[PDB]
Formats: sequence, structure tokens, C-alpha cells
Amino acid sequence: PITGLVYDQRMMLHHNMWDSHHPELPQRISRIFSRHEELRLLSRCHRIPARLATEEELALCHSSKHISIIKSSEHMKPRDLNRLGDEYNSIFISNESYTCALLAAGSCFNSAQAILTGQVRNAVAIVRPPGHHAEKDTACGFCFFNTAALTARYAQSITRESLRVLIVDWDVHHGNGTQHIFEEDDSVLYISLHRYEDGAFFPNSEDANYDKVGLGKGRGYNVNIPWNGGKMGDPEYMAAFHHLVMPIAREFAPELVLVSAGFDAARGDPLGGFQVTPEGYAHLTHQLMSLAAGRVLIILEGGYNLTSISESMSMCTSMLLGDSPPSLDHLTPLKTSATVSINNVLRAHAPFWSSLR
Ligand SMILES: O=C(NO)c1ccc(CN(Cc2cccnc2)S(=O)(=O)c2ccsc2)cc1
Ligand SMILES: [K+]
Ligand SMILES: [Zn+2]
Repeated sequence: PITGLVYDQRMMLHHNMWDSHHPELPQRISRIFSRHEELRLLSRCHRIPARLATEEELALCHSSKHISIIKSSEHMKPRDLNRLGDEYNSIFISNESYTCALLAAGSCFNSAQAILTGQVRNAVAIVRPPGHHAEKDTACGFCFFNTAALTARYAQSITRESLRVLIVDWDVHHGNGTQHIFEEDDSVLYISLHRYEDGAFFPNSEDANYDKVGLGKGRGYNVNIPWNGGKMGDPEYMAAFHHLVMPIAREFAPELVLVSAGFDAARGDPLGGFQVTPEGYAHLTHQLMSLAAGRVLIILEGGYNLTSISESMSMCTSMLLGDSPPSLDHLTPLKTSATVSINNVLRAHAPFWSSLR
């Protein structure tokens, strides 16, 4: 049982020319990698080679216009980069951004390929810029191309088109791009937990509410677990996994699990306002490992406290390597509003998943 790891320092080259202290820092990935070395986890993993995605691979999920506009930024002058970035919601661009986004995606393709060909059982991808806010036709929220969505489609392209992929998105934000890309698809089950606040939390759309269950053949294959009015943490996430994520995932019976693993719900994050602990993330990882015969790929999304993300992701890797789940801190009673959220999702998805009845 081998665990793969992909990391390339050159993904640090994407940077904010106006604000060197912008939270989506180059050192997010080097810090996570360093913590893996410090804990002696890196040598326990097989290093998967990084590579650039191709334009044809980007077209699995993105329009030709979007690909061409982002590709063009590699040769843009600063004024062009600033103006282009300001056309999107929450994007900064440098001359290295396009190449870094390609590297994040291609690293994830190689990791999925290593899993699907039986070279490794599971894997972790320490990548930036993130992906889950990127839409077919636009960039958004620090994301240029939807790495996780592209990896699901890439996996299908090297296996069979109907390969069942589960994407679990535990970044504190709703993965609007991932939801939209797969909204009419039953081959990719999208499950997101996210701070919602009745639509007031970024990305500020009611598309993230529990009543969005999918469209067309995808009805039932989009599961939004939105949190309102409360500093959620381990008790709420464990309860959501027990009552919703795991029962639905088991019924779906995925052949590959991708984790959109943002660590911005972590205790200490400057943006998320939540308190999921590193041991909490470890328990979530260990639960997902019971699916798809253990074929799990953990993909870095957001997460902005360098210490928190480094501890949290490195513990997920420890779980993938087979280590025993660490003890959790005392779990307070579920916040009353988290009970309401879980029951609302249960009511919305009981029609589609017999395991919830
Ligand atoms: O991690 C992410 N996605 O997965 C992610 C994180 C941050 C943003 C942009 N921001 C808005 C925001 C507000 C409240 C909660 N979250 C996000 S912002 O940086 O704070 C900002 C501060 C002064 S202007 C803009 C976009 C995406
Ligand atoms: K779907
Ligand atoms: Zn996020």
C-alpha cells in the first residue's frame, strides 16, 4: 500500500505584484511540504512527478475563450495583468500564473493516473493556485482552472467515461465552479460543506444552499451542506459525515474519491472563522479511505494560516499512509443550527438516497 505525493516548488512563482502579503501566498505549498519533511512523512511517500496540463486537457472543463485569455497572461505587461485580474471576482495575476495553474492540474492528473493504474493506493497533491471557484468560462476566487473538476474528467478519459467520481469539498467556501461543471452530471457526485450564512459568505450565491440537488440527470448528485450562524468545528463536521457524507457516498459507490481539501475551515484561519482541528481533518480523511477501495486523492484548495494548513494537511497524509486516527478534543454538543442544516439536507436528499430514509 503506497501513498503518492506530488509537489513542485515552481507553483510558488504565481504571486500578487501589488500585495506581497496577500493570503494566497507562494509559501502555502512550501510550508506544507516542509512540515511533511519535518514529521518524516515525505520519505514514506512515493514522489509522483509533476507536469504541465495541456490545453486539450483544460478543454475537458473550460471554454476555448477562457483558456486563451488566461494563456495570454503569460506575456502580458503589468497594466494588462492588473486590468485583467480586476475583471474577475478576487483574482490577481502574474506572468507565472498560467503556467502555475497548468502545473497544479497536471500534477493532479499524474496523481490520478498513478492511483487508477494501481501504482499507488492513494495520494496527496500540494498545489496552488486553487481550483474550485473556477467556472467553465471564468476565473474567480484565486482560481484559474478547476483542478479537481479537470482531474475527475481526466480520470474518466483514461478509464471509462462513466467512471463514478466522488468529489468531497471541505474547503470552508462553496466550490461554485465544481457544482456548476457537474450540475447536470450523475457520473460525478459533488458534496460540499461550507460556511453559507444565508448566502452572505463568499462566493455570496444562493447556489450553495441545500435545496440545490442537481439538474437533469444530475438530480440527487449535488449535495450542499451549508452552515449558518455558528463557529463550526469538529463536532459539526463529524456529524455531517456520519449522517450525510458517508451514507450517500457508500450508496453512490465511487470508483475514485477526490478531496477538494481546502484548510480554511481550520482553527486559526484568518478568513474562515471555523475551528476544525488537524485531528478532525485526519478523521475525515480516514472515513473517506473506506470508499473506492481506498482510491483517494487529496487536492489542496484554500487555507491561509500557514501553520494550520501545514499541520492539517500533513495529518491527512499520515492517515493515507495507514497511521491510526489521533484522538479528538472534547466534542461540544452539536451547535443547534448545525442540527438544522443536517436535517434540511436530509430532507432534500432522502428522495434520491435510500440510505438516508
Ligand atoms: O479560499 C477561498 N476559496 O476557497 C477564497 C478566499 C478569499 C477570497 C476573497 N476574499 C473574500 C472573502 C470574504 C470572506 C470570506 N471569504 C472570502 S478576501 O481575501 O478575504 C478579500 C479581503 C479584502 S478584499 C477581498 C476568495 C476565495
Ligand atoms: K453532480
Ligand atoms: Zn476557501
